[PDB]
Amino acid sequence: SVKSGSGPIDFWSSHPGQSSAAERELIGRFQDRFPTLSVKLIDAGKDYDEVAQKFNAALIGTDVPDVVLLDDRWWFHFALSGVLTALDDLFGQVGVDTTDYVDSLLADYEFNGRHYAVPYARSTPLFYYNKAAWQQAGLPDRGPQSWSEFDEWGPELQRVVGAGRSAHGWANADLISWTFQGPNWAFGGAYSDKWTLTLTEPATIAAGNFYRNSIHGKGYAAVANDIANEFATGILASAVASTGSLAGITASARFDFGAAPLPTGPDAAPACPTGGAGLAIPAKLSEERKVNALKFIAFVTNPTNTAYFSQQTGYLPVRKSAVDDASERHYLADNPRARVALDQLPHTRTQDYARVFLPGGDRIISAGLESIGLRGADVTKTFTNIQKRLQVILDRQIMRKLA
Repeated sequence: SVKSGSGPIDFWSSHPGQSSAAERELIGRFQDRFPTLSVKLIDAGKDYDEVAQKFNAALIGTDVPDVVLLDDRWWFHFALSGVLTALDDLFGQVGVDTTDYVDSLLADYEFNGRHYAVPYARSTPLFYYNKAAWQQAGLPDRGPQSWSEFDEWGPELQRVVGAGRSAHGWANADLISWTFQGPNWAFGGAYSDKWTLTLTEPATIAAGNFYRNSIHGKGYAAVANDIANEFATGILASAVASTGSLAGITASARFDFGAAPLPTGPDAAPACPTGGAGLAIPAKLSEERKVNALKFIAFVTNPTNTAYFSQQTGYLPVRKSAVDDASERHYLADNPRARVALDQLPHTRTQDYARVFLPGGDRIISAGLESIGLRGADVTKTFTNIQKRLQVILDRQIMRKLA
């Protein structure tokens, strides 16, 4: 009934950020430290969706991975189905320094007081801005302090970029439910409060109208297809995009640009989500194999190793004390925008259940936001329709399984 025996630890990864070389290096370091264990790096897919399907298929038998890379949406799907190990007892047995993981990044995998993965390849949104546009618009050299301040800046930025360009680009349906989460929170909205959907609450509708008005009424914003590229080529004076896009923008931009944390809510309330993927251990392993799997996961996400992974890939270090790593200190001093991304980590918030735990919630919310953005759909009508659809899916797929 379970995967037992002494075969190598099977690590299923999609090699996010083209990271197979970095992963092989981490495996080498692991095998040096644990000379009785070996790890097999398996190319389990080109992306997180493919890894999830490969895992799903493997679940019929015992050729499951020992360690599997699951994204922000897929981990709960599997945890709820009972096929992942709750890690807390193992954390304490192996002596994992859990308080040294970035608070939000570990909390991302918590449900009902139990943790089902460890953060591995993590990102957040970041506010990118064109300094030449900022200067022409007479703005201070910083990101906006609030979304409402930015909205005031917008029309002047639109004047200075000219025809066929925009002051701000919003992501399209591939990322907008992720990036809009921040401004929604900043305005007191949310997609949900735990399992209770809140798309139709007044603060959320107001945030939706802020977004709609930026594109239509005032018009300084646009929906961007390839947002990182539209920013880097100068079509957009600013954009919220992933920290994962920082290296690409740096390599492509032929103008001076800044990176800023997203505006907070009132009293510096966190208004920035996290994103990416973590490492989980399937439930159908023998106890011995689970222990070995956690030794691997804990090792490759230790302070030295997460710093290394970050330097190689552009993902963020998942340990608080990685800032004290010598190589990391050097890296941060050479790369101040990497430091902006780092410094935002204590000011992040776990994602709304409607996006990450509710099947397709990210895609359905994104489609609605894209409809508001591209077609000027009404916010109240759109959010109301979406909430009804999400409620049906939540009650049919998730709520019964929670008993």
